Amino acid sequence: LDWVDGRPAAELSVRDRGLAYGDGLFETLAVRAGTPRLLERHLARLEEGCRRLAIPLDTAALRQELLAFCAALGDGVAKLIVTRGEGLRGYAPPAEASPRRILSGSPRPAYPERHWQQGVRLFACRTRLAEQPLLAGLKHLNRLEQVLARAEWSDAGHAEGLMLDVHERVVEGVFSNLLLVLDGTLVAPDLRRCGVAGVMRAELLERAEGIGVPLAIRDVSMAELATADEVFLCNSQFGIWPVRALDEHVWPVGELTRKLQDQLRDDLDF
Amino acid sequence: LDWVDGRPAAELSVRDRGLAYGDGLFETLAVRAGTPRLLERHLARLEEGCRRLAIPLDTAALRQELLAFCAALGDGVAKLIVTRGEGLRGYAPPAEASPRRILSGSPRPAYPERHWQQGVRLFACRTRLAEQPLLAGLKHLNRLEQVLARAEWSDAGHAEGLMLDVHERVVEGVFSNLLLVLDGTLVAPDLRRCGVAGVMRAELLERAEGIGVPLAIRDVSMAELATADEVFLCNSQFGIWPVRALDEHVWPVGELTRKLQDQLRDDLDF
Ligand SMILES: *Cc1c(COP(=O)(O)O)cnc(C)c1O
Ligand SMILES: *Cc1c(COP(=O)(O)O)cnc(C)c1O
Ligand SMILES: [Cl-]
Ligand SMILES: [Cl-]
Ligand SMILES: [Cl-]
Repeated sequence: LDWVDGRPAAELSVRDRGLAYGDGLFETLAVRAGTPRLLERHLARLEEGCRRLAIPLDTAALRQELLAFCAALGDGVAKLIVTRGEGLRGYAPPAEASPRRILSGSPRPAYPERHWQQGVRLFACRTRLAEQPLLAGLKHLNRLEQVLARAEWSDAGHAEGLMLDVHERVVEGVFSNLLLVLDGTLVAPDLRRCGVAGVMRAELLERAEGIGVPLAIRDVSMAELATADEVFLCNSQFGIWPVRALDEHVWPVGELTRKLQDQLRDDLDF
Repeated sequence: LDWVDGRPAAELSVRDRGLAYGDGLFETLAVRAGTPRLLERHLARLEEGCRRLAIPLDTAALRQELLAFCAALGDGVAKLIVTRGEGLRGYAPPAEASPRRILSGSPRPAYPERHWQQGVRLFACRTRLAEQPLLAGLKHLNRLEQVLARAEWSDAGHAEGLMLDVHERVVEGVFSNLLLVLDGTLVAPDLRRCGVAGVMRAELLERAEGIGVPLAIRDVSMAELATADEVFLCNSQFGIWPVRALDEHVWPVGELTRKLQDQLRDDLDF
């Protein structure tokens, strides 16, 4: 399945701004029984990106179109890309821009359950996240940093990689967020300089507060990570992977990590 | 005129990685008398981008295809985008990717001669350039910082905007490079952390060195900019615009500036 602007289409104009400048946003939605999981959260992040990038998307008409696409897809993944649309001259956002809405469907990808069960080893990526507060948190199309980090390893012994910012602060994975427990306190790295504010990160923070777990969003150092009670990665496709190792560091699978897995599995079928 | 992979075509797959992640490079070439101006500088930049991003482009063949496209165009602008090509999974560059080669032709941009003759006033952009040494200097497709900066003004009284880095260093324009002259030295801001290494900037550094002007590449502060003897912007399309003002700062059109304009006029059809 591929749609452009709500009609079957597998191609778009070579003059699109999504292609020219990565001038756009994306969401990757798990689909079950014709409907997207965690729909509200995916929509909330897309809408906030459209606000901050001033892309005149009608997010209300989009929810309809997306719902119809997911019903046609039935089961798997729906990737939505919104671009600012056709480019006139150069960088200037055009005045009367019409955003392109591209929907592409795929099968559930093959995330191994053993990563959820036994946990994973992170690759210590050397590619750093640049600090850019105007784009921080948004799931925009400028993803060359993730492409470069992903390319640093190709083996099966590492399921994800650790991305630090240019001050070596601990930020996130290559395609997932990282959270850690420091004193029975659940700590999420602050994403106001770089990173992607994950839908699962937002979901788990709210669920942990629901159960009385003390939270903090703040800067986290490498030294703090090495001494953490437990560590895990999350995203809206695999849910939670406990982190067991990073270079010489090891961590056991933690109690809070297991409690949240059990909540995600029973409540939402992760 | 629009070609994809050397064949007339106005569309590309919605699954392309240039659209998904801005996983690619571009060159905007001025076409004069049936040929791309500064062709070897554009291809050197594109080649070095392909090396640093590991995009397996046959640059020798691309040269032939570009030459044929520019002869068909005759005069105007040929924009080349090269993308890593079709996207199988997520961020990982695919194993056996075939890059896409997109060529689009346009009329010359319409620039007032007054900008060349008398110079321009710069807008003082608030958008900063983040520091990412892996991407620095390359004319890659992750250009949302240029989109946001260009969005800061829409009036005809500012021809360009000055972009600083996140530590307030003077780096470049939104779509052109900045150079200064101090006590007879042509000084270029250092582009090792961010910015695009312009083909006109490279041309002018080599021209100035060729006539015995000493060069320096280094970090430039706002205070140093303010006390420069001459300031100008440069790019492959407009050539050179003397910088006459930035907020309250004022500069005359300088002697080395006008010498280099005369070279561009006499030697490169400007
Ligand atoms: C999507 C993404 C995340 C987190 O995603 P969710 O699926 O929204 O929880 C984290 N990092 C990067 C780089 C991403 O692209
Ligand atoms: C292209 C570009 C330049 C300079 O370009 P040339 O045309 O190569 O001389 C400077 N800055 C940005 C952001 C650019 O895109
Ligand atoms: Cl081919
Ligand atoms: Cl003025
Ligand atoms: Cl610092």
